[PDB]
Formats: sequence, C-alpha cells, structure tokens
Amino acid sequence: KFANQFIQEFPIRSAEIGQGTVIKRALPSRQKRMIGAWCFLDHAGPVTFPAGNGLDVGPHPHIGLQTFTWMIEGTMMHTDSLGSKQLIRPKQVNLMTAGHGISHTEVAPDTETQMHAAQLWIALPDHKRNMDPKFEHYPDLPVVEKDGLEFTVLVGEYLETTSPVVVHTPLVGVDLIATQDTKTRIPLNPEFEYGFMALDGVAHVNGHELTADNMVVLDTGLNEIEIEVKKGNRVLLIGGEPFETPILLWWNFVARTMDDLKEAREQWVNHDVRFGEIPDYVGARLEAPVLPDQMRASK
Ligand SMILES: [Br-]
Ligand SMILES: [Br-]
Ligand SMILES: [Mn+2]
Repeated sequence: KFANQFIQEFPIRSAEIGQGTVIKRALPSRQKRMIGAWCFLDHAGPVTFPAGNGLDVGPHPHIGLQTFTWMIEGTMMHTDSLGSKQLIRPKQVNLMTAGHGISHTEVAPDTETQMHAAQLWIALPDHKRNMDPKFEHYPDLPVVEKDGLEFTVLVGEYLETTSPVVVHTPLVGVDLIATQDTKTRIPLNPEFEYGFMALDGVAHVNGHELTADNMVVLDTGLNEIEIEVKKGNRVLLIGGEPFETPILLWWNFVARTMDDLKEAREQWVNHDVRFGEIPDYVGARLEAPVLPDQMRASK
C-alpha cells in the first residue's frame, strides 16, 4: 500500500538494431529517460535464429557514456577502435568506456544461433565525460543466494556483495533468477531510484506484473520492496542516485550542449581520428541521422 505511491509502470517498445534484429527498448522512453546514471536499456531476446543470422552491428561511435552488456545466453564478438577483440559469453559483462570517443562493432559468431542480453548505457558524470576511452571484460560476476533467489551483482553493491565493475557514480545492477517459487522482500537504498524488467517470464513487484512488454520504476524513498517470482523466471533490477545534471542524448551520443553534438556528428561523418577505425569489419559503417536544431535535455 505505502510502496505503491512510489511506483509507475509503463509499456516498452520494439526497435531494430544492426541489420533488422528486433529488440525491446525500455530506456529512454516518453515516461522515463534515466534511472540513476542509466540512460539506455535494450532487452535482446531470448531469441533463436539460423546460424549466420545473428546480430551484426557495424562501426558506430559513442561519446560521454559507458556501454554495459550483460550476456545471458549466446555469444557476441566485440571489436573497438582501440583494437579490443573480445568474445562475450553467458554470465559475463563487457564495459566499454566511450568518454571522449570510441567506435565499436558487435557481431554474433557465424555459428551462433541464440541471443539473450540486456544492453545498457551509463551517462558519465561531468568530470569524467571526456576521459580517454577504454574497454574492460568481466568473466565472473559474484552471486549471493537467499529467499529462493540467486542474485548476480552486475554492478555496485547488493546484499553486501560488490561487483568488480568500475563505474563513476552511485549505481547498481542485479540479475535475479528464482531457484524455487518465492515471494519475499528485497532491500533497496532509499537514496536510489530503481527500475525492474522481466528478463525471462513474468514476475510481480509490489503486486504490479512485470512482462516482456513493460517496466516498473520506483522513485527514491523506499527501503525495501516485495516481489513474487516463480521458479526459473528472471528479473533485472537497475538503480542509482538521481543524476542531477541535465544531459542531451541523441543517437549514440551523450553530451551537454547542441554544439557538442554538432561537433561530434561532423567528426563521425568526416572520419575524424576521434572515433578511429575498425579495419577488420566487413560491411557498411553506420550513418548518423539528421540532427534537429533544437532538443530538450533530460530535465
Ligand atoms: Br536465447
Ligand atoms: Br531462445
Ligand atoms: Mn553501441
């Protein structure tokens, strides 16, 4: 009853990435742009496809953010303009810090037939937004199990278990899977806002149903929340301290002013060293859409 005044639920939409691969896009949406520093969230799969038809995202840039890939099922090859080459497998995280700028590709091996993943972006704080880019791979995320749930701490600290993933603002991300039918209350930090998304199956958060077509978000203020999860179903919990500074998110860029975006777009179109090259990629380099002359910030 008390918790429900801090809860909002809204549908999430289908969208295409790479060469027509259909995914679900949860953030940004018309009702919610950010949860802590989390400023983008795609749910990919679960899906099975013919070998050779997996995700193929060609060269494209990012600025002012970190991309965060949580691979649940299947594999993906990450390549970037720093020369990183990393195959990500189930139960692993890739963290690419774009900062001042980087470009990358994400391509499924030609023998791969499955894909289940959550792809997020993290807005860098003002003091780190232009840092040198880097790429980090995490093959082992810690697991804490209680109340019939197996919690994998992806980032931050949850149930006194801290992920090795290094981020620059107060943030948390946890994958939860039920080992048995359960209903329990899980702890929350009152200074954080949160989002819940069903990764596999359905669940309930304070009585609100989580499906593959919605998301439940919480305002700051709660110390705990009740969830219901049948055995085998999986949920993603993300959260963080409200990001105070207004940001501009357009295409693959997170910035602060229109001039930042104009500059970066021009540099991409002109093959500027800022974004480097990915010489081993076979195919088309992705193109920047038109940049509107005016756009609203995150707040
Ligand atoms: Br799958
Ligand atoms: Br599947
Ligand atoms: Mn990307």
